[PDB]
Amino acid sequence: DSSPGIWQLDCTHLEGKVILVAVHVASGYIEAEVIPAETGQETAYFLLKLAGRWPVKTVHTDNGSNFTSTTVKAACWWAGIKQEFGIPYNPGVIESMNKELKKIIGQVRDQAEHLKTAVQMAVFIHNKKRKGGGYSAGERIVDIIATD
Ligand SMILES: O=C(O)c1sccc1-n1cccc1
Ligand SMILES: O=C(O)c1sccc1-n1cccc1
Repeated sequence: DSSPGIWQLDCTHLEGKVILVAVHVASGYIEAEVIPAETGQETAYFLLKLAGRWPVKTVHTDNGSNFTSTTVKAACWWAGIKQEFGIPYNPGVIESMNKELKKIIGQVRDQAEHLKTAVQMAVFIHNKKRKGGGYSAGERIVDIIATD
């Protein structure tokens, strides 16, 4: 829950659509997108995209069955990603950040036609505008990774 290579991926639902949320656990930085279907294929695609942008070493999820997809495992394999086992399940920080992201989405929803755009507005607010040495999550992730 503190190595700089750990990301957590989960799905949540809004307006009948699926939002995939990835959290960089050490910093609190978020990546999220609306995806057309809650599937292993979309999970795998997202992992490939994420790993090309950030150094992804291990991945966790609050729904372990997500990672039983052979397409997910192939994306893993190709990108050199392993599964994270040092984070126990809380039947939660990451769950709460997901709930906070949904709150931000609601606050900006009427400023965009499509949910996908509101989600990106909320990610921007979460990573860049929120501050909590009073840096943003975007500042924290780059500092953590650069130091590593
Ligand atoms: O998409 C699939 O066909 C399979 S099969 C085993 C797990 C998954 N999955 C679905 C959502 C996230 C992962
Ligand atoms: O208003 C919209 O629905 C779209 S669609 C693509 C970008 C935007 N947007 C949102 C804020 C500023 C621009």
